[PDB]
Amino acid sequence: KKIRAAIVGYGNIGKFTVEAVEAAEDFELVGIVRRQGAENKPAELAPYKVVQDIKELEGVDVAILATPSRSCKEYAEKILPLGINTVDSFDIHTDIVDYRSALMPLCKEHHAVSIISAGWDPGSDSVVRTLMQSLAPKGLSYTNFGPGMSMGHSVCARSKKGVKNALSMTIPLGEGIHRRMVYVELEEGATLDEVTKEIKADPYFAHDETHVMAVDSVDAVKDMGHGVHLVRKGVSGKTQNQRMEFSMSINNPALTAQVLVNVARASMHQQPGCYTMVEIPVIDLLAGEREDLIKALV
Amino acid sequence: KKIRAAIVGYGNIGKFTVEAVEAAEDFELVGIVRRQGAENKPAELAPYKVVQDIKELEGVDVAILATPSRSCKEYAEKILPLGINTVDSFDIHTDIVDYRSALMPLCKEHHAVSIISAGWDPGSDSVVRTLMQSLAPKGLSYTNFGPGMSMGHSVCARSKKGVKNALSMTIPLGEGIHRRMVYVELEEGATLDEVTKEIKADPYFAHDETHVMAVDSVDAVKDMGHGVHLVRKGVSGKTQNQRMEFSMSINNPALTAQVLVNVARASMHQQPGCYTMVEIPVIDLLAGEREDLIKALV
Repeated sequence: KKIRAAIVGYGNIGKFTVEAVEAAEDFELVGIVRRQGAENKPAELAPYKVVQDIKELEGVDVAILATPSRSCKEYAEKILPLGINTVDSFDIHTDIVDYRSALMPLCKEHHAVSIISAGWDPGSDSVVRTLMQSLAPKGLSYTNFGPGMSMGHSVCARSKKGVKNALSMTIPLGEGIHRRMVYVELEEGATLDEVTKEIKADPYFAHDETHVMAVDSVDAVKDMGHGVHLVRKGVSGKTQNQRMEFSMSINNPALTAQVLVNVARASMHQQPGCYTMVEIPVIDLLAGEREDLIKALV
Repeated sequence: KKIRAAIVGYGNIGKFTVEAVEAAEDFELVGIVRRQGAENKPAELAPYKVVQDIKELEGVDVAILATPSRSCKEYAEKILPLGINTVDSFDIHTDIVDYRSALMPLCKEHHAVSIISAGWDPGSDSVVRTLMQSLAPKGLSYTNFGPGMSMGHSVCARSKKGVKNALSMTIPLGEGIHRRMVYVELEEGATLDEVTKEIKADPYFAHDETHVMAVDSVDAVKDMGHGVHLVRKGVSGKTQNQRMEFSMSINNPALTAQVLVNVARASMHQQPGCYTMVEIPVIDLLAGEREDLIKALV
């Protein structure tokens, strides 16, 4: 009956994934997999087994990979041979086709399911974007992110000479165009002008309107709040000017965690293989009998 | 290669379905099925065979039912035994579970696919609504329709003593609450007060803020423009106040036709059985190979 889930990683996504699994009545949290295992166990993991390797856990249906994107394929290729399903929020848009092709034969060989790139973008937004395209298959779509923190752009800014700490905000200016507001703590003896020239030189910033401000504390300006505005204007049949929009004001990691739990659930109801979320019936994302959910939602 | 589609019915949906099939490069319009056949063939149906029964058409992969909702099950139960797939926009929310259970065994017996209730509501909106629920499975969803014409409420108003012609507008007041603006041509010797009391007495109007106005012409106030605002406010895991919204300003019949063509396409890629759109991967709604579509949209 209840789905037996393991969480691999305890970054922000991992913490919010525990909360998402705890809140889902149709789930059992078997344990959390950390490199450091049970050592210095956080207070909120008291009730759960914490281990160094997933083999130390018993009867795992699905592994939720709360790991960095660069680590997703490695952990998947290692957990699939155990006859265990994997879900991840792998967020490098350019690598998604290759990541899917790689896992596909491995997934089939081991009669197991991998659902990749299942955050809100990629993931949830990917579904809405695909539906919107279908409603008017001629015309233009735009994905407008924020205001919110960009982990990618934040890490990139942190890595530059003179930067002790950095937060990069993504701001939507519409039609897929973004403004970047970078807030930096300066390392002793570095100037704002130097750090600014170094940040704006990087491809991640050089093609976007970028503002770099110095601050006493980066932590004092952090907020996990984020958003999207998906816009489509186009043609149904030959009927012009069909307009549709989708928007979110959400907690970024909290939502990603909830979608990961949803695809963990969905993975139990697919034929073996690797899937993106646009290949998953949305009803499989929810708990309950198909008929009760169709009455409620269709 | 190209999908061979028949259109059953040539009301407004039927006209817009021809345009949607014409615009889809991966489709071939075999013919249109009218009660009256080819008899008074409209100018825009010149290039196409028009017949009284679908048996007169050859090599039909899928029948698009542009029929009234009360006629959908009848036409489906008659076209499935021919080994032909059916798609429809059956829009009676209360009957959808029973309509699905009825076709399921018939669909399986004849190795064929039925996709039911595939307009924008039910249908397209049903998908978004289901995704939004998944993003925050605790909290409240609302479906807010219009401004636009209600076929149901318009027919209901037309049927009342004193009403020569009627148009009922649906207006969204938020949180699933609607205002109804009914415009009537009065029959000889009937008063606004009489017609008003008769309209507001009907369950379709008695629980909604309703305004009835007299007009010289109902046709002079008609517009096929319609819309929706889907709202969800709820919890991801234990993280409160997750907000998301989906909106459309669309041509009503034009959109329904395009979704019907999309599920006609989707029906070619499912195991035999009856499906609502929340049971269909959104990628099957679009033309092209999965990899090209995943690169573009995920």
